[PDB]
Amino acid sequence: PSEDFVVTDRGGIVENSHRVHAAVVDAKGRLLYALGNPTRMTLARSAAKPAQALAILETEGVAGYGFDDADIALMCASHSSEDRHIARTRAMLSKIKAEEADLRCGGHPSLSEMVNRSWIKQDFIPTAVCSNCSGKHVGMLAGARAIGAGTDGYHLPDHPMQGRVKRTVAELCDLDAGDVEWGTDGCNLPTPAFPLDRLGRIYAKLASAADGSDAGEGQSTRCAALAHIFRAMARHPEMVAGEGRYCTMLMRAFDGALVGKLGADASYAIGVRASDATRQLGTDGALGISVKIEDGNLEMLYAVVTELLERLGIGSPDVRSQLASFHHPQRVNTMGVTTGGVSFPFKLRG
Amino acid sequence: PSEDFVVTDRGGIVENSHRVHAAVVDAKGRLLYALGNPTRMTLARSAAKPAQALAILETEGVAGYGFDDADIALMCASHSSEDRHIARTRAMLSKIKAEEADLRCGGHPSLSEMVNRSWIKQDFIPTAVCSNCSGKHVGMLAGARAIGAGTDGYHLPDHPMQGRVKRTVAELCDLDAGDVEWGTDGCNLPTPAFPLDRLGRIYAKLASAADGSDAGEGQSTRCAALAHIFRAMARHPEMVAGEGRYCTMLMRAFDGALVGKLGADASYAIGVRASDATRQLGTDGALGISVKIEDGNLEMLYAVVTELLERLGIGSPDVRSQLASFHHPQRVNTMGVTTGGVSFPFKLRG
Ligand SMILES: [Zn+2]
Ligand SMILES: [Zn+2]
Repeated sequence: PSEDFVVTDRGGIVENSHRVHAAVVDAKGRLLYALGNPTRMTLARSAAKPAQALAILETEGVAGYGFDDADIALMCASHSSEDRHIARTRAMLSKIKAEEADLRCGGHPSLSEMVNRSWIKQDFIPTAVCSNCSGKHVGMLAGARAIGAGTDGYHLPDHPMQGRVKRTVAELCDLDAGDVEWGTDGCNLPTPAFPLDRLGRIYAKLASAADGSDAGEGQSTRCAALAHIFRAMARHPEMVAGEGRYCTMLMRAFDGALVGKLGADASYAIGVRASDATRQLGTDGALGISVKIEDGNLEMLYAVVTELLERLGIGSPDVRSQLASFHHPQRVNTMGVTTGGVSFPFKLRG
Repeated sequence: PSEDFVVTDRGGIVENSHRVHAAVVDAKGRLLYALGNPTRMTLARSAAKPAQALAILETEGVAGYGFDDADIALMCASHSSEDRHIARTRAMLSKIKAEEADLRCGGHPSLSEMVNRSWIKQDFIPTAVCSNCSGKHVGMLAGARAIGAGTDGYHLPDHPMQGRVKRTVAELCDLDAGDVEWGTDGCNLPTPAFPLDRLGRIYAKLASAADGSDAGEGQSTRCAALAHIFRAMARHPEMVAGEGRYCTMLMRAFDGALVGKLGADASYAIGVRASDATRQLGTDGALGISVKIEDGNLEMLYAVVTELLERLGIGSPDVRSQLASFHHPQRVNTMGVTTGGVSFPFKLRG
């Protein structure tokens, strides 16, 4: 096994070290570059949300509800529970004539410290429409209603909406169903685990579909729906996360060149449209990147993901400098003195 | 290298894994048991506070200020900034005729979520007197004043109070000065790094001194002051951390049998008085334990420390059941469904 780490220091003395796993793949999933174990069996968590949004959009009758691109971005979101996220959740419930009591997700403290601070100040108790996954849950309810399934158990494995998700995830990964494992997420849905490179593969396919659409190429229904998802995420990145959030700031900086999505417990996935940068990396099409920090540290994840974009030449120094606060996280003590930093003793291998 | 981990799962699928280092030492620092690398060079951070309290108590003239056992517990503390912590900081400043403006530490969000909630509700901005290190800083101010040194720079490495700290830390570790490295902490004091087993050695010497004092043995002023520090921490565990904090709950459960202290970025140190448990572990005196979680995760630290006490037979099932919430942290989702767990595949070696 390779020894790929992100390391924090205090005055040059090792504080913490964190093992890094990464895969960089082409549009067919061929491995181009790796850190750590690029095939590590990994819980995709919320980084599977674009695959789940594809299952929702490929459910016949869902188009009749009139979900717009910001609604689709919400289906793809781990949102901050800003007022705009909660309002959009309730508007999406209205489009399908369902209620908050139909949701099978629960409230939680906001993923945004600033939102959560304002909640704590007002003694706000979050409810199901406040879930960071509320968009995905409304989409799954929409799919259940559309096929005339019945809604009470839309979240259970035996429900056709979860059968459709499970098949769709295996298909995008190019895996047999038995090579995908399932647990239960914080939002109370089935959540998949598969080799980390296949999370890269999903995002390479999303960006590849965007390339095919933009170029006016004939597309399958699946390619057209993947291109729609890419467009929705890139056009409404504030729905995918929120103000100050990595995914939002990343996708704003890149202005359509890529989409990126957080997985809880420090996974990350990026889908990169074909560019001079992807060609210099040795592929003629789109690219996928997937990352896992073995110990689950989010601050380290955003630092490593930003470092990998710099290493791979994706964007310009100017575009990437919008993410400087995440790339080289502040180590300023209570008296304003910088006490250390973050280092990246890992080596991309081809 | 040994492969000693604590692991979290979702539905039996690996989520995160965390590398554990631990040393179990006798009263002289002889290694009895280990996990990972027991000599890992480690920033002791707040777990060095008892060594710093010894430097303070050994400073000529400090005895004249009349610091009591709760004051000494606060010198040893990473407190929650409860009102009683702030009050005792102010009382200690008054004993040395100093003001809050003399402190060279800064305010920070409370180490207690409940305290920080009350602060957020009242728009409270924490100041120097609120620092989790405020007791250590008052003690260092006391030392500087007591020997007629300048007070303005009591926190600077060239100040005689910090020369006393540096020498004292190396002496308790049985190390030459050059074998201890120094950085700057969050509170803006010099902070040491030394092999992890020597953190265990410090706490074994604390517990050994307590045993010597209790038995009415003639003691040096250093051994008597180590005994006093142990007794202060054991008698005032609420000063060392606060309500609901691991160190307070651990030391209350053990009712004098041991002292325990958190280091920032997930170190831990325990000093165990001679007992039936220490004798079953193959030593005739007191014992020291030191732990580091390589990636810095606090929840995993408390889980591991509790599991290690169970494996070492320290306490009874009844004593250790007070720590159940830390030993096997809850993995219950937003809908009340248990989605995962914490496992300890590490193996103690002799
Ligand atoms: Zn979810
Ligand atoms: Zn401190």
